[PDB]
Amino acid sequence: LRAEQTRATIIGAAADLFDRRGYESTTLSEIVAHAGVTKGALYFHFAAKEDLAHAILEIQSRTSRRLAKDLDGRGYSSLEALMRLTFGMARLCVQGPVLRAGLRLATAGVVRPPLPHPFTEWREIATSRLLDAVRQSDVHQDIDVDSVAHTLVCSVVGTRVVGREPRRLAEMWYILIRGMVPVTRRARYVTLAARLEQET
Amino acid sequence: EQTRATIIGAAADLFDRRGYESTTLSEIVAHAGVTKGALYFHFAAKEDLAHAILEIQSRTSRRLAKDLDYSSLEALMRLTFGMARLCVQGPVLRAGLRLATAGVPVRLPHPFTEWREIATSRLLDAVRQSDVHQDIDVDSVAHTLVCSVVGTRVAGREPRRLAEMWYILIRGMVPVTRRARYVTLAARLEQET
Amino acid sequence: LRAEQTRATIIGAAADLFDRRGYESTTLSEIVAHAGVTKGALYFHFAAKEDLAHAILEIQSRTSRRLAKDLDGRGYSSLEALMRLTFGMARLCVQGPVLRAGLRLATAPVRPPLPHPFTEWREIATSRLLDAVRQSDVHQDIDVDSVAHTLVCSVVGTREPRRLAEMWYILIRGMVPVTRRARYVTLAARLEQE
Amino acid sequence: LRAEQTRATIIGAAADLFDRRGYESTTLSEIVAHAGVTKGALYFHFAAKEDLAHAILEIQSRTSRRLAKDLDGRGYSSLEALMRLTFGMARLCVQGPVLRAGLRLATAGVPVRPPLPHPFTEWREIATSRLLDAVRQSDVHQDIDVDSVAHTLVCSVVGTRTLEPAGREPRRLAEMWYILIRGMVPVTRRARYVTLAARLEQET
DNA sequence: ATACGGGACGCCCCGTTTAT
DNA sequence: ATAAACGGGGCGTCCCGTATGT
Repeated sequence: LRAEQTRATIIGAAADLFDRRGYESTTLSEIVAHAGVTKGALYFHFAAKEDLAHAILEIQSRTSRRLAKDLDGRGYSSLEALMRLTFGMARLCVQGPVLRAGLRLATAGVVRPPLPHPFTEWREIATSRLLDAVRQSDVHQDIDVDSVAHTLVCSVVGTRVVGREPRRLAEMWYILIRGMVPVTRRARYVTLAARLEQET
Repeated sequence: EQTRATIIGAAADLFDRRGYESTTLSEIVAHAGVTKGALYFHFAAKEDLAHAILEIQSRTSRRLAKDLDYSSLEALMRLTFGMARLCVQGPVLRAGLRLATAGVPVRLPHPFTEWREIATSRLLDAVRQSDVHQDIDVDSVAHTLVCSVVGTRVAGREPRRLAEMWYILIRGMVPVTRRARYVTLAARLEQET
Repeated sequence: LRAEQTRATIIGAAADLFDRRGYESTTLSEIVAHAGVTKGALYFHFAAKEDLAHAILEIQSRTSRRLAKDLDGRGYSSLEALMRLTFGMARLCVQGPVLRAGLRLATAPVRPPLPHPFTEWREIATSRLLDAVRQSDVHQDIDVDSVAHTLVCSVVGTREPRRLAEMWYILIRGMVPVTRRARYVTLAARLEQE
Repeated sequence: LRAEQTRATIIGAAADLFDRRGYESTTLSEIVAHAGVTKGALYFHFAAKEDLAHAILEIQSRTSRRLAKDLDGRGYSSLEALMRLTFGMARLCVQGPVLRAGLRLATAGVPVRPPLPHPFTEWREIATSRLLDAVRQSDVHQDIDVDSVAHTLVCSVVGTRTLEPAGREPRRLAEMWYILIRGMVPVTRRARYVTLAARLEQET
């Protein structure tokens, strides 16, 4: 209402700090200052402050699945999905901090079910989208699919990536494509990555 | 001192488990046997424990790097594997990454742009000596190597992870011939458990 | 209002929480929570948290009267009336959730004019005691107070009429001329819920 | 150290406040204001503010049988002890706000933590004992229902009153005694007490 | 009278120096 | 390495009035 307008602002302003400072070290009032609200306006929306943690993870674990849908019957090859998908994730990290923050909160456990825990969400989404891309040839039917997925996930996670980071993800792809996709396929994809990094 | 190791050992445990920011002195002092005054006399402030943990790491980092004697790519390969073996060998070193993950306050060099700088030096030397193709881009590779060595957890699949990732690096990076040694090498370092 | 039913039931849960949690130990959160009522419903009815404490003392003192002026409706002896009352009043607090609270808030800020219940009570026992002296049931020599301090804790320092009778026994024995102790004691005995 | 000074001061401060204004309704800030200490000085000595109440209750229950003790060495018996024994507590009530807050805490909420020495089933005891021994000294009547009188006694001892002006406190108890004698005491020797009360009023 | 927003503190307790 | 004291917020939440889109 005026309610969501605020409720959002808050998460906004919280996700900014949480990303730049940590759950732990962001003052519950450095938030209510930086979102221009009041303790009690905040309170209506968030009683505890892992009510913020939680609703910030909430969004990430959601809008991930919302991109996983936004490109299927969009006519894409298995890999091309999973790849473009990650530039999608990378898309928003770059613009507005909610996601930026959600990543940083996946070192909190400030994890209680049916909360996402946002890694199986991705392992499984890639352990699948890969285990599928070894179908349309496109991979190598010799590879340990599971092991690559486990990698991909931090590979993604980065280090000042833990930007300029779409850029990084781009290279990461390259390093991974070369020596995962067969000789010929490397075409479609290297170009795919460079173009994905250009605009995403 | 002995008690000085004791305060850190306790501090590092509680840190890597509860986090720095929410580990209180009371609890460190508590879970250490040492008095509060004892604590403060050894270190000036809560952060100084955080410093002195980064110290152990950043130190014994190079203490392992001291074991260059060896293919530039091999040291670097093995360096990984050893480093990972350690980040389990007690809290101290493990808690070092934990403090790195969080808001690092430093000064010490810098936490990862030590590591990444190392990765590069080795890789540059590998390229200097044919083991790695000239027109890979080292830093792109340094970086990704520096990250990927977090995996996902940040629990037996650990060499079982590097090994596998090293392969992917080898497959695009190294010459086609020299490629083989380095793989059976990675298989073998995985067999240090 | 017909839909005062709410205000009845707001005070209902309000009163119960007070004599269990306490006054401020009890929060609006839990009152409306308990009540089965919106905050806003409560604020339309009462103005502020004290207004509920206030609303309660009122319900109490409006039974001090309501019940005192219905004993001296009968043909009663003043000193009889007086003890009659010290049993009625102490029987309500035995089972009234709304007056238990009345007590609990008396012990722990009463809005004027309302006279702090205790002094209300003492000047009533006085009133009646002084009457019974004129009737000659109580000796003409004893300092009327004595009074209401006695009879309060008898709940507060938590079957109990048996203790309330007990104290009459002691009182009657010292103030009521020797002749007339008969009646009152037998009556005090009789006044046990029965 | 003269931590004990502050430590004690705080409890003065707290008891004075706890007495005038209730437990619930006194702030740890009004307390630090009053004892002139800093929040962390108060914290050293008391973590929770229940500690501050439980330590006051203690300092009160302990202070009472220190009067069950001192009032022996055949310093009377049964009624005579019991009688001045009360007057003594009422004597400290009159100055030490710590004792005042003592009762103020029994009536309101006395919070959790082991054990909380319940100040009443304490007194029912000390009294039923002391009284039920003046049956054994025909200072009472064989007929008098001892346990009924203890509950009565303790009850009226608390009185209510500031609901009524402090210092008129042993004054009350004086009357309350008077009324109880008569009711309970052999005619033959009510004397001994009526004097022991009205003199004993101004001095305990 | 609903939802929403508003401040105000209360308590806890935490990371530290003086008395030493 | 003391025991005692120190301020300084953190979070929670409480008791309330201005806008209110069910």
